[PDB]
Amino acid sequence: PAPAWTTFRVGLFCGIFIVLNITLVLAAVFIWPLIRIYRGGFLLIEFLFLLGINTYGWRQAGVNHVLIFELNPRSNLSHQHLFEIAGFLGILWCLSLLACFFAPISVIPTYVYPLALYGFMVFFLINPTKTFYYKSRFWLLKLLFRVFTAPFHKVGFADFWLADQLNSLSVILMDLEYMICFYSLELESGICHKYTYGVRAIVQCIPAWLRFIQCLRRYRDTKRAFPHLVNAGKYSTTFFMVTFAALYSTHKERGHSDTMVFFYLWIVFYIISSCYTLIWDLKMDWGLFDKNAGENTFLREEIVYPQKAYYYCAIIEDVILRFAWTIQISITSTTLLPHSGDIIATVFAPLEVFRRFVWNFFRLENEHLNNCGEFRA
Amino acid sequence: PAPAWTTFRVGLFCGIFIVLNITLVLAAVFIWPLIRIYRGGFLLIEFLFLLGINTYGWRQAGVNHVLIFELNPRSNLSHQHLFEIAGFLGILWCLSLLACFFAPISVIPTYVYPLALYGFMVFFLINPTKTFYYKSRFWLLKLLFRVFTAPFHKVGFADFWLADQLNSLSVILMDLEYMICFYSLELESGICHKYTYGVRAIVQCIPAWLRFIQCLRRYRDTKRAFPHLVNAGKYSTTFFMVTFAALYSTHKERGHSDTMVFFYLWIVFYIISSCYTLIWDLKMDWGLFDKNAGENTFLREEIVYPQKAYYYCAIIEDVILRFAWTIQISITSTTLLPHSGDIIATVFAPLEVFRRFVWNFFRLENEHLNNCGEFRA
Ligand SMILES: CCCCC/C=C\C/C=C\CCCCCCCC(=O)O[C@H](COC(=O)CCCCCCCCCCCCCCC)COP(=O)([O-])OCC[N+](C)(C)C
Ligand SMILES: CCCCC/C=C\C/C=C\CCCCCCCC(=O)O[C@H](COC(=O)CCCCCCCCCCCCCCC)COP(=O)([O-])OCC[N+](C)(C)C
Ligand SMILES: CC(C)CCC[C@@H](C)[C@H]1CC[C@H]2[C@@H]3CC=C4C[C@@H](O)CC[C@]4(C)[C@H]3CC[C@]12C
Ligand SMILES: CC(C)CCC[C@@H](C)[C@H]1CC[C@H]2[C@@H]3CC=C4C[C@@H](O)CC[C@]4(C)[C@H]3CC[C@]12C
Repeated sequence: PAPAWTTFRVGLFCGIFIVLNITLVLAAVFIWPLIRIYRGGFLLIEFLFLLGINTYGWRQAGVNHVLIFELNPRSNLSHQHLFEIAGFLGILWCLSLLACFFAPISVIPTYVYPLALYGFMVFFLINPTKTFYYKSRFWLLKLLFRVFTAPFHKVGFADFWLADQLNSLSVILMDLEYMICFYSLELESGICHKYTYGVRAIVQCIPAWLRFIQCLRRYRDTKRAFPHLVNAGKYSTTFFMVTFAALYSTHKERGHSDTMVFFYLWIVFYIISSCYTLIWDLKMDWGLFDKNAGENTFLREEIVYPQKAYYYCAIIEDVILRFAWTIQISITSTTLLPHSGDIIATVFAPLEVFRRFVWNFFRLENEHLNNCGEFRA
Repeated sequence: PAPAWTTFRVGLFCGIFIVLNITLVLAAVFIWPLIRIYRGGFLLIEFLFLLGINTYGWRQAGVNHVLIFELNPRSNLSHQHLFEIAGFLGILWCLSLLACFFAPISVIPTYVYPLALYGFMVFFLINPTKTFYYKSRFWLLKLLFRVFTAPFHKVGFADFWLADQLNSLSVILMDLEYMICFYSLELESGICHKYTYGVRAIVQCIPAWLRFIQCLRRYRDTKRAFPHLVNAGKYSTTFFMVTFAALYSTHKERGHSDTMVFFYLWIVFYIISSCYTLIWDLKMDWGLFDKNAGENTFLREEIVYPQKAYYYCAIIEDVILRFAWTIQISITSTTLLPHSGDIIATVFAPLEVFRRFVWNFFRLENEHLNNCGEFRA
């Protein structure tokens, strides 16, 4: 059981966060792209909350997520701790947004509030002192370093899972790159969003690149072509989508008679990527639609979770949100729809986070039931 | 141990209450005497919070408050439950005050909000359904009924303790009387606050009358003059103070050439009442300044609380706040200081509540250590 003080802190943070959200909504209804700046922080807070929910559900369902992630049996971060961290970060995020909205102090400008929020987040993650979740934070930092140096390090379940999360959090990297461009040029006024370039596509594909190189490393280590090269192609579909969209946009800016062929290539490879990722998540990562399953239709014969309706709704939402996520990657990597691109990305990113949350649920359950990832011996 | 959900609710209520207080302060810095209307609710919430703290401290110190109050051992109200109730009531109070400040709904008039808040509080206290700590609420209702009908019922420790709480919460009754007068006449400008009447003075003396009649009944039952008649005189001192203050102000309104005589008599009786109450609290209720104590100076021989500095600070604060409370009674019951009387009473009432909180601490401690109250055989 979590400490009573931990529960009190979680409740206090949740209440303050709720009232801060209400105040922000009231201020909204009653110089900087604040939406893009704060999208990353909001997505991180939502991901932390959904991670706490994932931990609670795994504990309730009996899934041995601790063993899969190779976490210390003696000390395990509770879902309440994740909720507390998410609530505190959300409170700080809301306070920064309110300060931007109202500008309480004339001497203090607006950019310093988001700058301090993100800087405090980074410092808290890498806080040298052993004060607030130091063990878990150091483990997460090691995992992040391993994931980024994917080819050099052997791929474990934790590395692959974190790389998948990054794939679901590419919006943060996109927003950071856009902010860098805005500072470099804007601060034509809208040159950054008016024109798309290759480095933007590279930043979009970075998570997929990490996953693809991890798959190549796993193929080299295990020498099994089917389990790993197919996943590598699944991740390469994303690169093909991104570069084809970028070419289509570039030739839209200046027609070379190849705009239409690039449009067709982008559409076909977008459909291919959506189908590939959806099928991999539905069959390989989840294990559903198993032949052995006779009691549960379209599911696997053993289902740890209580309701099959959970699995069915997960399938439907996974399909819809996979198509939505590929659409969002296309919109964010390249201009495409300029006027509504930012709005589409903002609406879609939380949906992608929720989809990855459900996917984490079901993938961890399947891995507990069967060694789908083959990480274990 | 309190339920985890109870702790989460306590934290959520505390956070919402804190943010609502911040919003109220910011609105204040940026027809109805709202101060008088809401002082009673604020004092009630503060008393509930301090009572929860008292219960926690009694549990920590080993004081058998359950046995002293003759409460059911199996079923008890944890300090966390009191904190939750206080937080919810404070949230409702803050929402009502904010609604009054902003008048969010044009159709709804201002007077509805405080009326709705107080009606909801009363209904919650007298809720017939078996919900929201129904057993404790019924016990409290029975205790209040017995306390008000003091002479007819034999005095127990709980009755005397609740009567003392009422003595420390006479400001609520004073505010209710002032509101009744305001509705009767105002709804001459400021007629009620400009002048004082005998009914106001009588209302000021209601808790003291209850305590005095309880002491008389205890004297009749026990037949011991010293333990009860001395306390009866202690409670008569406040009657004399209030009566002489009212008489002096009445003579000030209509000169009789004896106003100075009444002023001197009121001052003398105020000093008498302050000294009587302070001496009774320090020597009898707390049992300090005992000759038996060899290792403790100015304190009783046996102390359960970890620090004697607590006892010394309690002595000092009681000394100051008894005079402060007598001044508050004199100012509120009468028109002694019409210009600043309301502010003085508003500042002093929380101080009186805090004094009663410390007094509850030490009185329960002394009763557990020694049967000073003589309520046990
Ligand atoms: C694109 C931008 C960045 C995207 C987001 C990046 C990273 C976050 C993603 C995942 C975090 C890990 C979630 C848990 C997964 C394993 C299951 C589990 O629940 O295991 C947890 C692992 O706890 C964790 O790892 C910590 C959870 C996350 C805490 C968040 C820290 C603050 C971050 C601030 C923002 C940072 C970025 C700056 C702002 C831009 C069990 O904890 P333990 O203490 O037993 O850990 C093991 C420790 N031993 C082995 C020594 C005992
Ligand atoms: C102007 C007048 C304002 C209203 C009156 C003032 C104060 C009311 C609050 C508290 C006084 C009683 C404190 C007793 C302490 C004993 C030690 C202990 O803490 O032990 C607790 C006492 O619990 C209580 O009785 C409840 C304490 C109060 C809880 C809050 C209820 C709502 C109050 C709302 C007031 C609304 C007023 C509106 C304006 C008029 C043990 O709990 P149990 O569950 O064993 O209770 C006994 C139940 N058996 C016997 C069946 C086991
Ligand atoms: C609104 C629709 C489209 C979204 C898809 C349905 C959502 C609500 C479903 C998909 C998977 C479901 C989760 C699957 C497993 C668990 C673990 C269990 O111990 C508690 C419920 C919980 C946490 C479920 C909550 C509901 C859930 C998140
Ligand atoms: C006004 C100045 C000079 C003195 C103020 C002293 C106050 C703050 C002192 C007087 C009695 C003290 C309390 C006495 C007993 C306890 C119980 C213990 O388990 C926790 C601390 C607690 C609750 C103390 C907190 C501090 C306290 C309330």
